Amino acid sequence: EDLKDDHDPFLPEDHKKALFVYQKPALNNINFAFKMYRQLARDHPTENIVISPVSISSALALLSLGAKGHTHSQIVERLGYNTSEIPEQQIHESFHKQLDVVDDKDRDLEFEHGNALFTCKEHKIHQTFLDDAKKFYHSEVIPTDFKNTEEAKNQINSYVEKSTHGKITNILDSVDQDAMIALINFIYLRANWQHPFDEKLTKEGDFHVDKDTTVKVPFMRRRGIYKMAYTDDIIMVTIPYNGSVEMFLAMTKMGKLSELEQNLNRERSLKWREIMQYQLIDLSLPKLSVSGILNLKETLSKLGIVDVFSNHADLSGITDESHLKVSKAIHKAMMSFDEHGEADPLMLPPHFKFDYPFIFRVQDLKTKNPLLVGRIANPQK
Ligand SMILES: C=CC1=C(C)/C(=C/c2[nH]c(/C=C3N=C(/C=C4\NC(=O)C(C)=C4C=C)C(C)=C\3CCC(=O)O)c(CCC(=O)O)c2C)NC1=O
Repeated sequence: EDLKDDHDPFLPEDHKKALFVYQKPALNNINFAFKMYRQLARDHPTENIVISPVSISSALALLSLGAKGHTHSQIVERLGYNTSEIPEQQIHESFHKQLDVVDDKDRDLEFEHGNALFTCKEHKIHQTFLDDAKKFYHSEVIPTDFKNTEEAKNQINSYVEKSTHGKITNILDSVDQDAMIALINFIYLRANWQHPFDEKLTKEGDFHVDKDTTVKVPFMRRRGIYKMAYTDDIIMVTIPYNGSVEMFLAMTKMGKLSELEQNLNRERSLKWREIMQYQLIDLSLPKLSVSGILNLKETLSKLGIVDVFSNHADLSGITDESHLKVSKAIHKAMMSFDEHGEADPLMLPPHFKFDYPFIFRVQDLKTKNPLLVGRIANPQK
């Protein structure tokens, strides 16, 4: 052992970690995210998609607190929960914990979230629903007058503006004068890179919207070690944020993204997780500020959640109005990419440039819940 060094000086950093342990609520929310995104990707073929699956699941679980009978059990089941395995109050506790761990400010996270139910002023909301909506979901039930449509538009939008600190200024264009309950759910996420980008290295480049459409956007560029994988047909990278959150990105050749989106599930995700390795790469990301607005009635109905939006909804846990139903259900999510949320290598590293339509997934590493997923089809909205 006449070795020049007592340890191999070329060996890269060790990156082993313990096995990801999952709680059953997180697994249900993860599988619901896949189911919902695949359908959304079918129904909106060309646009940007930005949704928070855990926040949609949370809003419906809150709605189930005010539901009874088949209306209640259908929501719980279609969210992926089996009440023969999980007591119902552990579901509400799990969504409560997710709010607390994200709102923990010793955690460095720029994740603003909000959920509110706007109801008719002339009807009294049950106190037990008011109590649990505030306790478990930090959600307000706000009286409104929908017969005067224009004040509700300004009021709902101003509420969203206030709770997002002006980041989401508009969520509702108009509301029917016969509305009973309006579910309003919104998310803003700014990527707070664990390793920020240098603004000096940001350059304008081509983003290819489709086989014949190209737009000019600023591209951030950084050289570093990232967990990655690539073939001739796909590249994928995991980018850590601060505060125990990681963003996964995947990109295919032009026009093949749909083939990827319609094949996503957890089992295939875990297989790719084992293939990916930490490698030195050049990473190019478009500067970006993209929005997605979701009509939750049409989307959730295709997923089997129908009663709560129907003329036979049993929402007597909220109010004793005869035919109370959720008339409007909106989910708006915003995501922003900016810069701040050395000798030459022997070989030029592979350049992971995301200048083609790509999909993204933001995951809370403490809970494993999907905080945000979607598709960047055009970083210019
Ligand atoms: C068929 C190919 C296929 C690929 C390439 C794939 C990749 C993939 N998905 C993952 C996780 C994940 N992927 C998602 C979800 C999504 N992923 C998205 O990019 C989008 C838009 C969604 C939409 C719902 C979720 C929820 C996880 C976490 C799964 C878990 O931790 O159990 C990971 C792990 C990332 C990491 O550990 O750092 C990879 C590699 N998934 C697949 O099924």
